[PDB]
Amino acid sequence: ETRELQSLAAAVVPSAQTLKITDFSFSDFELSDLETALCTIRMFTDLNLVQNFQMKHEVLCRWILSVKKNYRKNVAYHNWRHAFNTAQCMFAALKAGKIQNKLTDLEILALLIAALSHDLDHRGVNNSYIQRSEHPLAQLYCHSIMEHHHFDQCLMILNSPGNQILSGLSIEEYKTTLKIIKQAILATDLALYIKRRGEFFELIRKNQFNLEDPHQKELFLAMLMTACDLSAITKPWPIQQRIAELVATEFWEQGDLERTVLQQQPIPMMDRNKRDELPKLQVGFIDFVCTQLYEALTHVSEDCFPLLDGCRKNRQKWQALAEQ
Ligand SMILES: CCCc1nn(C)c2c(=O)[nH]c(-c3cc(S(=O)(=O)N4CCN(C)CC4)ccc3OCC)nc12
Ligand SMILES: [Mg+2]
Ligand SMILES: [Zn+2]
Repeated sequence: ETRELQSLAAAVVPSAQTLKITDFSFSDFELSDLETALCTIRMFTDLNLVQNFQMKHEVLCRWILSVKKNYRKNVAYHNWRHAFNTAQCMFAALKAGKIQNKLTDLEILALLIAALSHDLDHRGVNNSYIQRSEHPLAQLYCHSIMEHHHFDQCLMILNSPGNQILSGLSIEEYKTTLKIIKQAILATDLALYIKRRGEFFELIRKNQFNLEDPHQKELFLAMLMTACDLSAITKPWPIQQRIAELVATEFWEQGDLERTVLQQQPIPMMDRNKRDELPKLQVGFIDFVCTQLYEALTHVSEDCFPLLDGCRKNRQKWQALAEQ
């Protein structure tokens, strides 16, 4: 622990190119926990966030390890690896996808922090499950229960001694940054994505999209977050297939809880008896949620196409299995 920290602060950080983190095709699967922390340091560095905000090396390392530790290893999918991947998709969206110079430094700082923080202390279970099972977290919060908890955890970490990576900021810049972080985290609630999609899609469709407008900037950021959150849907096939079983593992565990705690029939997505239905379900997922989103991000930035390409290729593959 104090040893993992001394390991990390002493290590050489390889370049962005050596670590492959500018590729939309990036895979974490064969990296050690230590190597993922190294990648993260690089991400903060090449977005000019260490330089622009006076982050001490030792402090960023301690924060990165604090985050990593507050994810739950026993949770099939919503653990550190997902948080890390989400951040890597953000980093590629900013660098390879060229979103970077459409945003301010404060926004980028917020997004990257948010990407790594957005699922902190997840329990492998829904908002619905949390609500209906009367879990304590649903007395503190009445909408986006999990997402509000994730932000609270994030805030709690940014403010614990030795971990204050935002300390270089003025009271004004700090308040601004937290506000963006909160909105970014809240935006990773699929319900709120569905709720605001249509406005974003009409803006694109009528060629009225414009980042100069404060309201549209906010919207775009929310969309970006969803794009990164769902990004495993865009990876090469060996990766996507592997990641899908993890997500399914996580759902099936929830279905168990729903059968015993709530006494209801879990929905196919969530029933292990219909393990057979996974392909068809993934196709449905892609069609209803993902493709339209990556189609739009590609209108915002030509260079984000590889995300939509990846998504369409995974659709073909799942559809092939859906007919056996
Ligand atoms: C909170 C988890 C979001 C998510 N991440 N990832 C990687 C996936 C995924 O691969 N599949 C699904 C998924 C979504 C639907 S859904 O789009 O049909 N579902 C319908 C109802 N809405 C409200 C939510 C999504 C159905 C099946 C799924 O996976 C089974 C392996 N969700 C996620
Ligand atoms: Mg989430
Ligand atoms: Zn997530």
